[PDB]
Amino acid sequence: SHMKSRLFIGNLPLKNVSKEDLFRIFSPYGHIMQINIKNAFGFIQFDNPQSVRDAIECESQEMNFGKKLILEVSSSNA
Repeated sequence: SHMKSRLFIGNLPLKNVSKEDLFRIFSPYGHIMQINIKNAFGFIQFDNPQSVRDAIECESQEMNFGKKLILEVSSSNA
């Protein structure tokens, strides 16, 4: 009920990305606990693994922030 519930996001813009824009994109897949943006990647913590699978399935070919995002199930709990 916890494992595999975080979405890794790469290929974000170099310019600052709004957490509200990320929320708008990804909240339809499930409840979002955390949105964390780092220099070269970010993550979205959901509360269940199905949300992550669905986000990957549905958003991997979309242009979001002007990018085809790299989407994966994260192994991080940090």
